[PDB]
Amino acid sequence: MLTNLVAEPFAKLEQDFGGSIGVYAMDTGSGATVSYRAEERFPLCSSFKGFLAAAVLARSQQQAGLLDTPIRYGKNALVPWSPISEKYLTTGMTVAELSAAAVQYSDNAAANLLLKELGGPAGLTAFMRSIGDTTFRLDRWELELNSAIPGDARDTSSPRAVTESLQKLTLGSALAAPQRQQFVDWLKGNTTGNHRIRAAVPADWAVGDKTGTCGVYGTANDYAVVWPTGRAPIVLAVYTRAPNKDDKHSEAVIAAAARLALEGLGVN
Ligand SMILES: O=C(c1cccc(C(F)(F)F)c1)N1C[C@@H](c2nnn[nH]2)c2ccccc21
Repeated sequence: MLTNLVAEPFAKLEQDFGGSIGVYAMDTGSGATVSYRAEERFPLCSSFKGFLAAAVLARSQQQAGLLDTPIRYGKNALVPWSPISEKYLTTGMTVAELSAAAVQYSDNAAANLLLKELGGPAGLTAFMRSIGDTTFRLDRWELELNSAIPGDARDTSSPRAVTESLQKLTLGSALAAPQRQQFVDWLKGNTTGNHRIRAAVPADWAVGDKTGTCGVYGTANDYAVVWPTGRAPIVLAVYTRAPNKDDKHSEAVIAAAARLALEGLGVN
């Protein structure tokens, strides 16, 4: 009955935001879920970079030494918003450093370099299929994947699919034991999400998260694995979009939807 408990709060929040909010939250030590537009497609924006790092980790379980491989790249690999890879242009970075850069700073050149190693957007989509995710699709590279065009299913997933895949990758069996904790650690070190899901959780909770911000169509998001102290983890995804290209995204709307979700689950 949790979903019904939050139906009207969510609807009014999305009315004042002026767009659509999609939320899926899951209590793993209870089974409880909260859903609002959880099956609708939303643009992933940079939030695909979390799964990108997971796909790299998965591949590292077969290709020994993959994480320490040095990757050298030219100025032409640089793309707007590559704050980490800009600084190692003259030296190269390892696959693990690119992965951490993609997760924790949304580094765009790092994301494209890793996508190339994985076989492009189809390679990443393939990895997500391999863990049971039939919704996720990545179709383009940075920065074209951010167009967030209304009705366009390219480079989208659903809040529900994002949460289910995140749970499999951070808490379940989709990744081997060291890779899973490495993924968690990268998510925990994220620097871009202080005003989204992290803003809605108590200071003593551990949090790993990945953000996405398309820059257009009021489209922005965050997904997170959240550890209440001494309790079982909560996994959740908050995705927004709006009808007009010039509509602005709201970090506060995302934090508000996270808090609503956690209160709906009864654990806030
Ligand atoms: O251009 C930006 C950026 C940089 C600084 C400040 C801001 C502000 F506007 F917030 F102040 C935005 N970024 C930030 C980064 C991101 N990752 N997840 N959300 N945004 C990202 C990913 C892909 C393309 C561009 C970008």
